Amino acid sequence: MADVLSVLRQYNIQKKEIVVKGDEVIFGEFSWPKNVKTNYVVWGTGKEGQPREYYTLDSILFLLNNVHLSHPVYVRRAATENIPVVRRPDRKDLLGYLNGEASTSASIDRS
Repeated sequence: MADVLSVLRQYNIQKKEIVVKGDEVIFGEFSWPKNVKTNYVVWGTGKEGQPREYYTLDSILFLLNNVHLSHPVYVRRAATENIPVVRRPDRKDLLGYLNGEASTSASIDRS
């Protein structure tokens, strides 16, 4: 298996069933907690030697499952659910990666 975000991308591209049970997100045999950190850097972080920060799986999955909402409505929904938001400058790039428009991102740190 690759990293969790790459697995999420694979499942999304194939439209394979993803199971959310409690705080687990399940991809076939594999499971991660909702709060696992992905390798996608949050816009605005990692400047001037300061730490990079990363979106959680929950944050990314919540965006993916709510792509039909306008970004402003999505921001409000995310607040209601207490799930951190994907920042607007990351939205198009992250969704394009998840949908297989791209196979990497300048925001993904992956050795």
